[PDB]
Amino acid sequence: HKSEIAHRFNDLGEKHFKGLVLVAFSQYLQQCPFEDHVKLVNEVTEFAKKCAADESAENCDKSLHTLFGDKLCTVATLRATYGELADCCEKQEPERNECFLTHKDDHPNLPKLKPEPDAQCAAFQEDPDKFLGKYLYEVARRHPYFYGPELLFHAEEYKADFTECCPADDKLACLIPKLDALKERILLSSAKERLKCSSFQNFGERAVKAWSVARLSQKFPKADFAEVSKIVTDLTKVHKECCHGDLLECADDRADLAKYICEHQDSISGKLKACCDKPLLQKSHCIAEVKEDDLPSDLPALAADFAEDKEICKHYKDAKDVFLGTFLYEYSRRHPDYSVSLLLRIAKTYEATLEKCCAEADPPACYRTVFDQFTPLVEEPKSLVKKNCDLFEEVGEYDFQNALIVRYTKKAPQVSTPTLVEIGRTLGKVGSRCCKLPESERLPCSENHLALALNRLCVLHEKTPVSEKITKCCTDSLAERRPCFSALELDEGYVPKEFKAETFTFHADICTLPEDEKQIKKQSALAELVKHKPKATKEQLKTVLGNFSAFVAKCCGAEDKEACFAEEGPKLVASSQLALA
Ligand SMILES: [Zn+2]
Ligand SMILES: [Zn+2]
Ligand SMILES: [Zn+2]
Ligand SMILES: [Zn+2]
Ligand SMILES: [Zn+2]
Ligand SMILES: [Zn+2]
Ligand SMILES: [Zn+2]
Ligand SMILES: [Zn+2]
Ligand SMILES: [Zn+2]
Ligand SMILES: [Zn+2]
Repeated sequence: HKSEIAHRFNDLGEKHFKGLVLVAFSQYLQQCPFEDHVKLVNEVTEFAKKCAADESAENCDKSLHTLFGDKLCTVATLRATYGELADCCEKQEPERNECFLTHKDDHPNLPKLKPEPDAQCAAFQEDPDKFLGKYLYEVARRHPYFYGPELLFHAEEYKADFTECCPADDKLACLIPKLDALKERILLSSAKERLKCSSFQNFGERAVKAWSVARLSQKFPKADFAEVSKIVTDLTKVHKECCHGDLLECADDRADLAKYICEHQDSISGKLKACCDKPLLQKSHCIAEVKEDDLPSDLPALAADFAEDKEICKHYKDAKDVFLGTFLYEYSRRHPDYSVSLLLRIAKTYEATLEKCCAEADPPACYRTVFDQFTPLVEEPKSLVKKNCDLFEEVGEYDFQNALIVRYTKKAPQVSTPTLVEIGRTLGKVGSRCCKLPESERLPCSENHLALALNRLCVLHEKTPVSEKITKCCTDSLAERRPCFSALELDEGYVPKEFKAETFTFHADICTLPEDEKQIKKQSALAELVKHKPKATKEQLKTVLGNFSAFVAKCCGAEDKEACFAEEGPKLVASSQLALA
């Protein structure tokens, strides 16, 4: 064709086109006001309509990156507000776009979105388009790698939540539990896409492919290797584009893939029926979240092709990519009770066993026991999960989170306290989510979600690097990342942080906060306790923190709260140092 922007506008439709352009620009330029981004969207949209009418018109030929990039580079106060991005604007494509992506900010530290039911219902009623658009903008700048089409889907949930609750009597009671739930899905979804983009960035397209082979094989065990390979190839390109900033392209290709999967759902999975009986946005989303299908009764025995066959070395040499891909496909569809990363470690061990064995005198005898090399790899994460769920079920989320904050602060005491607490708390929510599930679903859930949390830590560490041990675990191997982190002990070369009384001094500020914000304050103190006394046991730390909790409960119950904190605080601060030796 002649004009890409015209083609995108026509296939996607104006609503979704404007939505995706608003998202795209909000992510690149995280600090600009909403009303001003709206004007850039409208200008770009006007251009697209003009081109759609005459594709031969001047500039309609230009690439989407060129058109979007030229637009962002016209923004008022560019050099003052976005000093780093103005530099990018001196460059031509595709350099300019690479430069833009370097400077996306994964921790922009904007205000937390606290919902104001009455004021929001008021702004929703007068102008839904403006209100719904504002939601896209606020989430996108807060999550600069968020999946464009996914955010449009979640914008529709947000709209439905307000459509249900704003006519009702009690607005705040209808709405808050729904918004709190939507927010949990925003956090999860955001972390999932970021891991995909992080994998492209730090490990390449092969790693993303392999991850997707394993996962889609688990979900769609009925599908044959050609079908899984096809979907993976397509899905990889979708996410590559969404991660490279090609949001229109990302959306068009996502829709095509959804159509393909739904045309071939008898061949792919019996669970897709519900998903495929829906409009576009909802269809793609249901497929991405779809439950794993039942194991086929005709799954083939694998020992003959992958352990007993005497020409495996020739198969490995003559067709490395396809023989290994077939193995991962076959083993993954067979194991929905394994984590994706476990499956990837198992494939890596398979490859290594063949490398070793095929260079020796008698290869068949050597690789005969290849499947028995997987056994210890399965045991380690199963033990880790049984152990952590036992602890969670005994002590509950708060104490489990604390235990993890201690565990991780010891691994990396150079990391900032807000980061350690964020990560420890996220790691702790894995228990709440995964330990309740059917027992065969715990390992996949647990490890898959730990991967998301560890990627967050790694992403933060790229920006703010403090620890060579974290660097190594985050960059050496995507499959080995969780076991790498687990194997880290107390960093012995860390110099204990100097004591500062104010760090451990509480005040009546704390009493008025909601529960989770009080917890974060206490959990920050705990982190700092570990930094001061890194060799102190988790049992010593739990006791000391308990004594701080008791102190806070008492003085928040006091008639004179300030005097209580002032009399009692310093004694507790002094005594705490002696309890952590
Ligand atoms: Zn055309
Ligand atoms: Zn095209
Ligand atoms: Zn198209
Ligand atoms: Zn659409
Ligand atoms: Zn958010
Ligand atoms: Zn979602
Ligand atoms: Zn691109
Ligand atoms: Zn053979
Ligand atoms: Zn299994
Ligand atoms: Zn305070």
